[PDB]
Amino acid sequence: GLMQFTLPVRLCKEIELFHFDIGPFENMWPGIFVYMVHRSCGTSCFELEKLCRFIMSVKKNYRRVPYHNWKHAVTVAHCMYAILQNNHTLFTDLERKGLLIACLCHDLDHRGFSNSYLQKFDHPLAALYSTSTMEQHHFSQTVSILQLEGHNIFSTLSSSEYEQVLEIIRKAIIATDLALYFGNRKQLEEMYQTGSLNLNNQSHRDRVIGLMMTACDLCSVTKLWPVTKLTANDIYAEFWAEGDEMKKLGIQPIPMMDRDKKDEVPQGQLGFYNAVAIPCYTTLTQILPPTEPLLKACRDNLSQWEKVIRGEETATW
Ligand SMILES: CCO[C@H](C(=O)N/N=C/c1cc(OC)c(Br)c(OC)c1)c1ccc(-n2cccn2)cc1
Ligand SMILES: [Mg+2]
Ligand SMILES: [Zn+2]
Repeated sequence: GLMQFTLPVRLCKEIELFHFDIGPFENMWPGIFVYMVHRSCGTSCFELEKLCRFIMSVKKNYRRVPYHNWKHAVTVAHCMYAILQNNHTLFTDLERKGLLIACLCHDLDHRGFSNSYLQKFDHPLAALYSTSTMEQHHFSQTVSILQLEGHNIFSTLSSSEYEQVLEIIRKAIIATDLALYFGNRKQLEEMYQTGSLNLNNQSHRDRVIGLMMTACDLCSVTKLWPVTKLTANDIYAEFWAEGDEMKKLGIQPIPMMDRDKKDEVPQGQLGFYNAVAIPCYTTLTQILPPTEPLLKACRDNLSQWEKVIRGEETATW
């Protein structure tokens, strides 16, 4: 009840900033997540005994892949924590609870392969869920862990609150399907400009929560250049492994995934910042002004990739 987590001074201060890196010490990541829940939500949101038992079961069900790992899960939760702290009054007690948990669980049991590779492989998960294949699996694994004995961190909620929070988490996790992002942001664009955006319209909140989920999920491109540059190695190690597996099925992979085309990566990063990341943080900034620093950080990193192309520095790779 009276038991707070406290972090060392540099973390206590830097964790409040969007560009915070959670560091290389795996064993502090659970304490960092709990610290965030306590400040974002309250010391009472979750029985600490149950939260800890949930955190460690979630950790166990992330795999040892280069990028879609436990570190990713906690990095995405931190970005969501920063958005929630900089927009104190825009979100209910249920939404704050639900979204930190959704971010921690959004990539549970990721094998390092895209929905597309599951479909071409004819993976059983692609029979069971025709669209948003991995994302439906992630929500499925989340519900599993909530139903382990002593893992129900939501048990203190009323029946109808319990249903609202699992529905917030389901939409939040489905929204991390980047195929769904393009249309979601186009609509949020139209609504903002024609002035029709209304955060009391539940279908509007859903869309806005979806964009936050894409923003948090992509937040590696909003770090200081050296974090962003080294995380790109991890991202491309999964892509190249998937490309190798495509070649094993007798399919030439897209260049992004082909390790014989590393020279094309910098232009491919420009594409990604311009087609995906910049538009994502722009629309997010328009709807939630205090998230501007994510857009500014993203612009800085696009500009660092422009320099990689012009030979004014190189990624070792
Ligand atoms: C496997 C292919 O699927 C990718 C996906 O769904 N997620 N990709 C996340 C992602 C995160 C990153 O950092 C947070 C970075 Br860097 C990064 O670099 C390329 C990628 C995908 C990649 C590129 C595009 N694209 C559309 C216009 C242009 N590109 C669309 C989808
Ligand atoms: Mg995912
Ligand atoms: Zn993710």
